Amino acid sequence: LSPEKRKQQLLDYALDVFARRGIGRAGHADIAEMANVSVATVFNYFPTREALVEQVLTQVENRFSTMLQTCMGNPGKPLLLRLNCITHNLIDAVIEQQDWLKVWFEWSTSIRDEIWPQFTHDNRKSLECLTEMFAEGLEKQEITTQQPADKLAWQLYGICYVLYLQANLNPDQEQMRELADGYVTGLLG
Amino acid sequence: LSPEKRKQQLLDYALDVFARRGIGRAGHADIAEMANVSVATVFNYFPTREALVEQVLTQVENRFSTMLQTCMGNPGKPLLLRLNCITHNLIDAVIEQQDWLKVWFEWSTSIRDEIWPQFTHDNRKSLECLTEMFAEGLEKQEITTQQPADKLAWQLYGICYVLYLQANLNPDQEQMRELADGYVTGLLGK
Repeated sequence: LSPEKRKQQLLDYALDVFARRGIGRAGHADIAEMANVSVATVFNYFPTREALVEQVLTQVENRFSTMLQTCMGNPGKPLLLRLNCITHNLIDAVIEQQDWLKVWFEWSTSIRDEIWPQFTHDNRKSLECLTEMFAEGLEKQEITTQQPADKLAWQLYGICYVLYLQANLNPDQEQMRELADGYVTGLLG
Repeated sequence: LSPEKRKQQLLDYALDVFARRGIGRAGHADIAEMANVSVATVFNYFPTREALVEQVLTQVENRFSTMLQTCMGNPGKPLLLRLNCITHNLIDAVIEQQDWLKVWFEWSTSIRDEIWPQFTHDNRKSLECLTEMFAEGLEKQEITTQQPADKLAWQLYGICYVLYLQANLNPDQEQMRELADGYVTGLLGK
């Protein structure tokens, strides 16, 4: 197996067990058993337990930010369509039980762990991405300026959190999209 | 000392290590060392690791529901004061580095096992509490009926999550209360 082949297999499996058991709970030996490789092989690719954790979380952040940027579409895409894209993709990601989204949200509440500084720093770009989208909407009179764009971004973040919990409770696309459209309509008003 | 006090001491130690290392990241041997008791003593009160985890999370939920209940106050309390109470007590708990609140939010995103079924079941009473609060505010025209009371309750929960994150970033009560009042002011127009 080529080295790029192998590294992505190990990262996949590490993300998988993180989603099932929690961030950073599985050892290199556990990853080795899932990949049917020696423990030394995993250490060759990730010299420390912490190096594997940060590289999995970097991939999780990239999945999150790529989802948002894809929803931004081309310039001039209406704020409403961007917001519906974000909520509908979040809902569908819960329905498919995507590992990265489960790990992202667990990362967000790992306050006391060495990984939380990575969460708050690495995800500034997504906060700024959402802030720019609301600021654009402000400029185009698609939403009022009663709240600063950054506060609207945080508000949307909280909506994504409750949608995430509600969709895990009830992974029904139609019912969940009705809830999400209600939140977005209220946010836009 | 007495058995119910000894068991409470073990639960408190388990909550401490759960907050530091993560839910379920301490065995009975670790708790025994923390409490200066035999390992058999811990198994006498908690026959399994799952029993200890479940009972710590029950205590965590009790703290959350108690905080909401005391914010509800007397039957006539205005919605604004109830909402300000919840957000201000949440911010204060972050400033105090309260173990129960850290574990509560970690629990909320630990979609696994029977611990997450325990999260959704045990906190249903808090969702109902918040729903009744908004329904009462609707009946007294403290907030419009554009959205159902249950949807406002969920919205406030998202506000609490973002306030929790922002307060852990910046502890300043003054700045954090201004942020919280901004979210509550916004919610009350919606």
